Amino acid sequence: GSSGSSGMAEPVQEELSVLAAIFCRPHEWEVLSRSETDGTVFRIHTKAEGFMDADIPLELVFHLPVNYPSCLPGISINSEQLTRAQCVTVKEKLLEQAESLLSEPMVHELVLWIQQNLRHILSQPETG
Repeated sequence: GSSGSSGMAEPVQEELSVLAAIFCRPHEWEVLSRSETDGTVFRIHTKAEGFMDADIPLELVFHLPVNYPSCLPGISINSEQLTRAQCVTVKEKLLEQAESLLSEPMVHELVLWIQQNLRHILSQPETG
């Protein structure tokens, strides 16, 4: 067991642990710094089915503030392949979606979401 009793949060906790199962990898699942109330910040690397049966390196950094879910999580998209604009586009979407996924665990979904709707989001020709 553990020393004492630490219950930072019921949902926030389960949502964090439950995730350690999907990845269950020390390389795929990495948490920079996590606190009880001060907040919880972790950066996990994920890979999608690319566009041609290939795996593209994606950087999804989800942050759980003290207001959350009240407040939206801090997402940061960054790919060594994609450009500075593309990465920005991917995020914009994630954030927009998160809104509707408020008061709910959007850290797990957002992932399985972009992993599939990757080529879709990337295919967004803007006027200008």
